[PDB]
Amino acid sequence: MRVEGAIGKTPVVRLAKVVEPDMAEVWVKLEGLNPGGSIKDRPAWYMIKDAEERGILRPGSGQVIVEPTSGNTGIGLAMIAASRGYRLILTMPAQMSEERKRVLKAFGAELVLTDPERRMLAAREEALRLKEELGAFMPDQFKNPANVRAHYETTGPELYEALEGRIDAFVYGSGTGGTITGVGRYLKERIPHVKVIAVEPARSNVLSGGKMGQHGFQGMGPGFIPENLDLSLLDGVIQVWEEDAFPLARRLAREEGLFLGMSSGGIVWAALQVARELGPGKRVACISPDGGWKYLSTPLYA
Amino acid sequence: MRVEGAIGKTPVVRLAKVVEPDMAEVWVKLEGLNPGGSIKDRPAWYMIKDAEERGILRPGSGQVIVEPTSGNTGIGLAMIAASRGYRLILTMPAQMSEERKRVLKAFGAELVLTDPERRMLAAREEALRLKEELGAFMPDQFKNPANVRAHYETTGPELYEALEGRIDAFVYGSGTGGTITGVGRYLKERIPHVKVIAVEPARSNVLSGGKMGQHGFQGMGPGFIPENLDLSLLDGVIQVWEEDAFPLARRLAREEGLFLGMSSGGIVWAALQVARELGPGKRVACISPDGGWKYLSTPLYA
Ligand SMILES: *Cc1c(COP(=O)(O)O)cnc(C)c1O
Ligand SMILES: *Cc1c(COP(=O)(O)O)cnc(C)c1O
Repeated sequence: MRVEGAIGKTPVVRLAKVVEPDMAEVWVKLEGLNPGGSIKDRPAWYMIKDAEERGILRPGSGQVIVEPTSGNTGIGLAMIAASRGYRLILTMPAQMSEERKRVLKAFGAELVLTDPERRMLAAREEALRLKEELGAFMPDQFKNPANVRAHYETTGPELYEALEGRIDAFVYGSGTGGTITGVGRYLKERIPHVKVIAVEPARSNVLSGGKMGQHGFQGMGPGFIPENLDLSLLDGVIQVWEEDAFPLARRLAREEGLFLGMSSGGIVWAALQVARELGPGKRVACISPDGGWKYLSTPLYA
Repeated sequence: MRVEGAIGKTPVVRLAKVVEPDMAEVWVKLEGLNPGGSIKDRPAWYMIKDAEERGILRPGSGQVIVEPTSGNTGIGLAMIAASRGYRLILTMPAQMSEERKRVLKAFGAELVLTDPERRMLAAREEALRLKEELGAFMPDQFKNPANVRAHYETTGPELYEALEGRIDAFVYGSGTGGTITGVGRYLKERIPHVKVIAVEPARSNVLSGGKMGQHGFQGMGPGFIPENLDLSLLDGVIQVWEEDAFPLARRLAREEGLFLGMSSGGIVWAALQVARELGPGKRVACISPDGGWKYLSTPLYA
């Protein structure tokens, strides 16, 4: 098989030190163990495979794929494009870190650096311009239903099976909305009482009725409500602060041997809050989007 | 389960672009998908578990473990020590990169920086001094048979099973010798004709009768013959140059979607040479010790 075949089937671990006796069990699915280093491997593969199934793409064609991202989705798309023979162009603000650019270029992605002042807007604009000029395929991660489908068909079933259908609450820090929608729907169809709780940065708390803002939870909290997020599934929203999440992420690494990413610290912090509310005997499940490997040069581990 | 339970059961992928039609199949087992980021998770866990079984250690005791390493074994040991409640002290030359120190400290390992001029010798000396002063447990990765056992009991069986017992040659870049000895023995006991080929840096070619020297294949080629390496198992030794291995590693990332480490480039390069020799129909298996994540600030991906 090829690298795309190695995506998924990730393990789930039960926290034992950062939890307290009055809390429900807390289980964390480790998506950083994917070949691309994050949970985004799943929607990256699904969006490309879906495009192949629909006839938009054919592998080994050299066809162009373009997406305005420099994050985990960019890494996942680059990995798949490399394996299946597609030309990938990623647009992103020019103030992008050298480290991240090196990872993307390692996979052969072409990078187009856009106006640092216009931020994400300029990146989106260039991706649209390229899509039109080249007749390229744009995954469109925030609106593509195949993103949600990836989680409804793989992540959800895996989580449900591993925890033997015993889940009282599912907690996740939403980015594109694909994971919480896909997993959330899968669980709610089988567990009548399960609660689906979204997590977002207090500094960019739009789901809570607040306002967008800069924050340090890379990968989550886009500052807007994506089309792939089904709000009707949510039973609540927990706002998290880096001041609380980062120290917790460090505890996870030193006390549980779980070296996770920035968003994982926020997600697990929220999961613990839910665990205290539900109490002993109950089970809270959450997902770690990625490991700490890409963040050694950030406040989390610096 | 805990993080140590998530070690192993790694996938194997078949190369499709860097290979040529006149070559045997080339399969690569991805050990970078382990929770600690490398194949060393296996011997790290086995050496600690073996010590617990023998009564040297008891988990959650706070007992001290000391080892002269700053590499993947250090990361693996730190992860396990964090999860099972041991105090880990790692000794290493003071010229250690900040990046690596950050990973080790993230897991809670205590670092003792030794004389930069005495290199590894000073690190070994301090570990021995601490072992004596504190009555600590020193895994002793180059001589501990539990290292070999990890691969004889897990890595080998996994590789054999995944390739349905059809393996004509096993190729690996030796460090402590545990992997090639453990996997090699497992395969030779079942495949009468299988060849076990060791790989080492041409710049530190001691297995080839040459001399030790500085090289860039982090994790392999220790410059000496470790006690854990069973020379009687070897059917040959291939010397590799960074000049050849690094460009190949970049091709693997851009053409196969396999973002691997420095030693993987050397190991796969050698595997391709063996594949050309065996020809079509045959099957060559090798292992990628780790991914490219820890090497973005090295000549390989810089
Ligand atoms: C993508 C991502 C998320 C959010 O997952 P979605 O399915 O997009 O909601 C969270 N953290 C990180 C690090 C991510 O890359
Ligand atoms: C440990 C290691 C090796 C060698 O494996 P051994 O079982 O110790 O021979 C090769 N490459 C890397 C990156 C390693 O960490």
